[PDB]
Amino acid sequence: SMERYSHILEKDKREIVLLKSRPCIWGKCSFCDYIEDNDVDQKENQKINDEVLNKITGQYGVLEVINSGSFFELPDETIERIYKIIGEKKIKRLYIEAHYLYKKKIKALREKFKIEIIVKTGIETFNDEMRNNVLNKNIHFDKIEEILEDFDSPCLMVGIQGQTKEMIRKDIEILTKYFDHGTINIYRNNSTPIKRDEELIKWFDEEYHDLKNNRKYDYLGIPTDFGVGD
Ligand SMILES: C[S@@+](CC[C@H](N)C(=O)[O-])C[C@H]1O[C@@H](n2cnc3c(N)ncnc32)[C@H](O)[C@@H]1O
Ligand SMILES: Nc1nc(=O)c2c(CN[C@H]3C=C[C@H](O)[C@H]3O)c[nH]c2[nH]1
Ligand code: SF4
Repeated sequence: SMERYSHILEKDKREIVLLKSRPCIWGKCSFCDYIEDNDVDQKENQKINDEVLNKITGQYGVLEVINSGSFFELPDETIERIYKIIGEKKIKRLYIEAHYLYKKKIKALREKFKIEIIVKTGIETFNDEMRNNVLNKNIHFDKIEEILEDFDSPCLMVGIQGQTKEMIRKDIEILTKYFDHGTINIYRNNSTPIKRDEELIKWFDEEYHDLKNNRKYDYLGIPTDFGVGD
């Protein structure tokens, strides 16, 4: 079965859980097959999720919740249990993920949970045409500062056919200038038709080696590097 509970042991050490949610409200990104873990039956998702949530201890004071979609697609009972656990285990910082289409719901979530929330979002690349015409993310912003109104931490994807060195260089320039957290995901081939560019990945691995050790940004050479998921 799938690993759903682990610890992140570098940089901002924390517990992480990979939970089940109803279908991603977008669900059409050309490269994504994590949504295979979605399920329409929220009562079964809640039962599965509750066994994972029992493992949270708050031992680092920091927790990350991911769920192959956005936080808001979790069962209502899962969300309210996470809220309970935050208070009971004295957790002071929570990471969640939400697609940009949920931007306007973030403020109310922050006000409900009260603690520091780091909201991650799957920008993938700041290049508009690659993001929306190739990766089909449906993420539209006019200025970088618009993202920062509600999101804290862009997930970036590196190493996809159709990218260029210039495109990747600009993404890292933007990440490092504007954002206080972020995630660098080296692309992994999967069941979708979107494929790794091995030459770009080789180049990035050597040219941006100093990124691996940058305290602000999590770096995943393989998607399983947090210890959850297949
Ligand atoms: C649940 S999504 C992000 C949250 C939200 N649904 C969104 O898209 O904005 C998880 C992230 O994993 C990364 N990812 C997906 N497929 C990948 C792959 N094949 N290789 C590397 N990273 C991948 C992407 O950066 C994606 O944003
Ligand atoms: N279904 C499924 N969901 C996943 O999230 C996943 C992962 C790790 N994805 C994480 C890595 C960086 C992002 O923060 C986060 O989305 C590996 N295998 C998986 N399978
Ligand atoms: S990358 Fe995010 S928005 Fe796109 S299908 Fe996957 S979980 Fe849904």
